[PDB]
Amino acid sequence: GLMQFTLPVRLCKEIELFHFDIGPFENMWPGIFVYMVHRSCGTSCFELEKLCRFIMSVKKNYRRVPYHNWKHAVTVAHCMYAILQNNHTLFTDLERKGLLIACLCHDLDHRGFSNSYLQKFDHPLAALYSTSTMEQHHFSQTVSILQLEGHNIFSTLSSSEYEQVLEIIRKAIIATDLALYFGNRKQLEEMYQTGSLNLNNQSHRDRVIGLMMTACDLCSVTKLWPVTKLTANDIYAEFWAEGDEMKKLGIQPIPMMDRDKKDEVPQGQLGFYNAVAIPCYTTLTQILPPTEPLLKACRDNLSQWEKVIRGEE
Ligand SMILES: [C]N1[N][C]C(C(=O)[N][C]C2=N[C][C]O2)=C1C(=O)[N]C1=NC2=N([C]C(C3=[C][C]=[C][C]=[C]3)=N2)[C]=[C]1
Ligand SMILES: [Mg+2]
Ligand SMILES: [Zn+2]
Repeated sequence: GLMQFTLPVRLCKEIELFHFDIGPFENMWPGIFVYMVHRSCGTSCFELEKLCRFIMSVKKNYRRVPYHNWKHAVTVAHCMYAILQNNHTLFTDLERKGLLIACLCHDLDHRGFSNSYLQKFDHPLAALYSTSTMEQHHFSQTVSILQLEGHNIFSTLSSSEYEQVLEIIRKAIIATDLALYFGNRKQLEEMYQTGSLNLNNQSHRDRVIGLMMTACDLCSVTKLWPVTKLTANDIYAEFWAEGDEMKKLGIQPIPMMDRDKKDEVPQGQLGFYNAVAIPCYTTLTQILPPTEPLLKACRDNLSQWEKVIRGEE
């Protein structure tokens, strides 16, 4: 019980900041996550034997795809850790528990193809789950891993606490479907402006956790420019593979997925930053003021893409 994970000094300091990169040493990523659980949650939150077994089985169920891989999972959990650590008193013990686990599991068994491609391929998952196809799959994979012998990290919760945390996880993972983000953010926008936003209202908390999940999910745009720029190559390697697979079904893909249109990536990143990323981190910062560093880094990266376009890089 007296066994802390500890990190080298540079990581011990940098892990607290929103723009932390977890590094290229895959074998340190489980320890980093357990470190983040122990500080966010407590050393008592999980049996270490059970947590370590859960983590290794989650790792094994991410695939070797360029972007939606085990690295993304730990990265997305770290951004949640940093939100939770900058908003100590806003979240319950059950929420702190659920959200780190939700972020770690949120893209389980991703194949590097969007919901649209699954529907166009007529994949069996698109028959089983008509909307939020992959996300319903990610949550399905999370429940399966929780039910493997020795992997039930929530075994010590009361029945009703267990139903509540699985409900926090289901809604957190469903919320990573960016098709749902547009409406969720607009409703949060209205609610904050008219002053109806109430964090004692569960339906409002659920909306706020949704936006946190989108923010953590998109957090590649909140890193230092060298990280954002090199992660962009990984995001596009998937998009362009999906484009290729569209052309093999006889469908012209959108330009974002057509490798023949790589030239326009800079203007494509602007659109994304203006239509999704900035609105996301703006409303997050209005609801949760200590998350302002994510909006600041997002805007620094917008200004870097503006420089790429002007030929200065
Ligand atoms: C979903 N998602 N997630 C994440 C992302 C990113 O992306 N994010 C970002 C990042 N950074 C780093 C990493 O990641 C996204 C998107 O969507 N994006 C996007 N992109 C693009 N668009 C368009 C384009 C184009 C390209 C080319 C041509 C034309 C057009 N591109 C839209 C959207
Ligand atoms: Mg996803
Ligand atoms: Zn994701």
